[PDB]
Amino acid sequence: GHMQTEEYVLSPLFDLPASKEDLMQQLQVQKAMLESTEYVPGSTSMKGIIRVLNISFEKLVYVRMSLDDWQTHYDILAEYVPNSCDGETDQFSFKISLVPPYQKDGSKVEFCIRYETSVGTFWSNNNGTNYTLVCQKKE
Repeated sequence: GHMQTEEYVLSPLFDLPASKEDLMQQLQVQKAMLESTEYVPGSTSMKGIIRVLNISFEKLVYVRMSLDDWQTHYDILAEYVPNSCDGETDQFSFKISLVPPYQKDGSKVEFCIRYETSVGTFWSNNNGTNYTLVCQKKE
């Protein structure tokens, strides 16, 4: 959680696991959350890694985005990173649509994770500042 790198990174205005403590404290509520966002070098997309808390083998990690008020959602079924789960938490990744190095006007994209498990559907949804990314590079 919290990939800080001096390179092309998206400008986020939401909550991300800053420390393992902060991670755990939020992960008891909203079990499925994003770790960080990374651009794809040479590809018109961005990839994010979502960390979910293994509470159910039958787990679903759906990434839904909207640049809209949420009248629409692409539903991306995230791809589980093989063997990432070490008993407690799993890691999934997904690719998103185009980003800043290709279109940097503040395109917008708010995504949320729908974690459907045997023990409930955990929505990773926040104060509005969900996974709100403003399509612009760091520097």
